[PDB]
Amino acid sequence: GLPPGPLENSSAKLVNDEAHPWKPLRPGDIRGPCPGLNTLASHGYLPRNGVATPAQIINAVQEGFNFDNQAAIFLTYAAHLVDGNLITDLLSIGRKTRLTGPDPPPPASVGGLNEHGTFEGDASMTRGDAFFGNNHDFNETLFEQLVDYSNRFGGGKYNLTVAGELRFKRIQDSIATNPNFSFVDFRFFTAYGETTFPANLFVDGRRDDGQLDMDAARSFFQFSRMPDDFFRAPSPRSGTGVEVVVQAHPMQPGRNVGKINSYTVDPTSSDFSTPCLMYEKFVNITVKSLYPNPTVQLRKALNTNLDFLFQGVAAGCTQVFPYGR
Ligand code: HEM
Ligand SMILES: *[C@@H]1O[C@H](CO)[C@@H](O)[C@H](O)[C@H]1NC(C)=O
Ligand SMILES: *[C@@H]1O[C@H](CO)[C@@H](O)[C@H](O)[C@H]1NC(C)=O
Ligand SMILES: *[C@@H]1O[C@H](CO)[C@@H](O)[C@H](O)[C@H]1NC(C)=O
Ligand SMILES: *[C@@H]1O[C@H](CO)[C@@H](O)[C@H](O)[C@H]1NC(C)=O
Ligand SMILES: CCCCCCCCCCCC(=O)O
Ligand SMILES: [Cl-]
Ligand SMILES: [Mg+2]
Repeated sequence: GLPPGPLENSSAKLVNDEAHPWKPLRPGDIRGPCPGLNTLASHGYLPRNGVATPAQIINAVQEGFNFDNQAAIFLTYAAHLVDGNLITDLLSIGRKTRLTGPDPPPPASVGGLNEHGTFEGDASMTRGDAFFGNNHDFNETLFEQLVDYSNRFGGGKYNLTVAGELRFKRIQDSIATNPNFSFVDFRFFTAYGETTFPANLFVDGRRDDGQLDMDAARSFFQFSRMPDDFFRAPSPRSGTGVEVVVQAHPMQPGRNVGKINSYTVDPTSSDFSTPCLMYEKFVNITVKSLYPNPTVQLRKALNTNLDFLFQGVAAGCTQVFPYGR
């Protein structure tokens, strides 16, 4: 189905309402590394089992949180291309599931958002690095570090100053302890934007002050649960203020090279100076690696989802076509 268009009405409104109550997980219900999608599934903005179409995810992030249309399109189709089933049009917001339908041939994993190295990656704020054995569950120690950073840099609240310090701390902990730490291309970009999302989207829209309290923070990050009477943001947004996060501790894209404390800059990586390159490498290297010589139906589905992806790409970039036209 087509990418949904922006909200007709983007006002702050109650999204924790009678039609979208929080429910606990049933057996089979999938939650993953994204507290946003997790919250939308747990309020029934997405199917509660955590398996959804791209169109469902786009409508959910807009309606539930006032995520802006362009960000919603780019992030949803990028995740779907690398983690979703392109024939069934279904994506797991967590673990690999037979509910996404019959798999394509390898090396495509259709591993859901839990799949490491595709969308999900290292130096997450409240989830551990995949090397430490779990890239998706809420982590109490990490969240207590977010609370500590909120006390030290945010006067008890999560804000872009806290994002700046914590983003860097998580990178330096991954450099120190994960010999397989990877911080290049797609992850380098998403890792910065994600640290703004709590300040931009988890703050009650009647305040919209970019100061997230630790009760609300815990309710989203741990329980996938809106605060009682939660109002979504009063206007569409996603990553606004990411510039403050980068400016706090500017980092070059790089990786550990099989050892802790071996962070090596990758000159082949995109950075914030080459945003078009990040899109080109994502489509030409990542997507094409998972589907090197696709069958005619898969090729059609790929081309359709790549067109959709390109709608989410900022103007100034040229569309790349790994399967032709
Ligand atoms: C647009 C569709 C979305 C997709 C496909 C998506 C996907 C993801 C994925 C796969 C991650 C895990 C990356 C990682 O940390 O390793 C992530 C992280 C995150 N997402 Fe989403 N997301 C979406 C929208 C949103 C929205 C609307 C919000 C907030 C309302 C949000 C908030 C977050 C936050 C805070 C994290 C970081 C969690 C952490 O580091 O502990 N995302 N997202
Ligand atoms: C838009 O939504 C707001 C909040 O729910 C509501 O009060 C208002 O009547 C709506 N206005 C339009 C233009 O539909
Ligand atoms: C959570 O994170 C900490 C440190 O980052 C780690 O030591 C721990 O093994 C993780 N998992 C649990 C179950 O706390
Ligand atoms: C975060 O909170 C601290 C303490 O209240 C404040 O000094 C800082 O200006 C805030 N930053 C932002 C971006 O709101
Ligand atoms: C991707 O492939 C296209 C040709 O299909 C090429 O124009 C483009 O420069 C490549 N982008 C990079 C280097 O990833
Ligand atoms: C999922 C993380 C991405 C969220 C926001 C990314 C920031 C927008 C892209 C670059 C911004 C800029 O260079 O002006
Ligand atoms: Cl929008
Ligand atoms: Mg991660």
